[PDB]
Amino acid sequence: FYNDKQIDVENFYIAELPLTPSQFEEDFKEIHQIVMENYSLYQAKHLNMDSLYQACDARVRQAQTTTDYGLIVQEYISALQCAHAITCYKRYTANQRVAFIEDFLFVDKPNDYLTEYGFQDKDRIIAINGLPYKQWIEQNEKYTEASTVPHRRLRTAYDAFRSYADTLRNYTLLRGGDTLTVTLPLKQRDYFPDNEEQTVESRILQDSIGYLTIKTMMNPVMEDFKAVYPKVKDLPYLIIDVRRNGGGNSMNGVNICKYFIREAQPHCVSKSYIMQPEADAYKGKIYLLTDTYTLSAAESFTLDMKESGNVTLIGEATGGDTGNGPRPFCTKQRTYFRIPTRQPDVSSKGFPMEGIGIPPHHQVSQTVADFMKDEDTVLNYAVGLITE
Repeated sequence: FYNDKQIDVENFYIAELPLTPSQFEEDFKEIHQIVMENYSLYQAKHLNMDSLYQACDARVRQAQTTTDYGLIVQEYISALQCAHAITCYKRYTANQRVAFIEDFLFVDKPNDYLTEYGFQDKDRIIAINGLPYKQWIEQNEKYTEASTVPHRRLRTAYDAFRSYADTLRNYTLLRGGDTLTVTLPLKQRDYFPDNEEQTVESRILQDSIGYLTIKTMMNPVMEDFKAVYPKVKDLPYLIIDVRRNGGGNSMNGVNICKYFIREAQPHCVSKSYIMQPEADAYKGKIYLLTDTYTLSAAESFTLDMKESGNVTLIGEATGGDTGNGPRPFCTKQRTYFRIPTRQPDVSSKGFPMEGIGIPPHHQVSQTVADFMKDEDTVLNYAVGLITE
């Protein structure tokens, strides 16, 4: 039982960890003790903790630099197989969106930095550092924290342009039938501006169908939501998009859900909270677009929406972790990490709250053919259902 408030963390590059090599093994032993005493999911996951600890400890005993050490810690934490069992390390980055569509990897709208190095929209990444991209993904999943195989693959694909250690990366690209190679520096995250983009947007498709994108559950989502919701609230159909929503604040998910339900319902993560429909709750037909990326607060939202009976889900199964109460911990030598501490739970309808994506009502996948034409398969599907 955690009486104390959550500690602040420090975020380091692994090349710059404050501890010395003589301290590596003591530190790792403390990380493992903390995990065994506090991580709530390893028993239910049937993890072989004995073998994991020993494999990592053997490596820690041979580690010479803080980069060597930090990579082992990254692998250890990732081996806990939970989207919210994570390290706090910083990553070198090109701050770039990718598309991972039918198991192919594409540059999705190169930012100005990528444009400086000659990347083009929809360039297909064939290889990374000379390794065929599928092999690269499989070899890098060991550094990725995830509860499900699809999400682990997606997060790793989405790391094509970032690294805990690497400050340079090579790409082999397919561009209109030609193959080429490009070398790109990976920069500190503070090289790029923060996003001041809207968290929520809305527009009207075909005069009668509202479209509302909820990109995060972090503040200021409620203010952006309340500013744009009135544009669509009186339309007979509404498509809500959480495909790019990786979480934030679960209570913001609750606040938004109350606009889209018709009767009282307990919140899946905290069932003592009875969600009552807002006075200005929406009375039309609702569709919710989901993806493997959808996670955490966005997944508790998705689950509440699904279980309401008032929302049709379209897309891919979600990422597979509503949260389970992650908390930060710190070793005596300032190694910081976060792990869930809440026991495994199920929804009111028996759905496990971690370890499996929420299935949609209509499973629909983005295609490469549509991607090349800037067509959104899942959105087009939802519009089609409405127009039947």
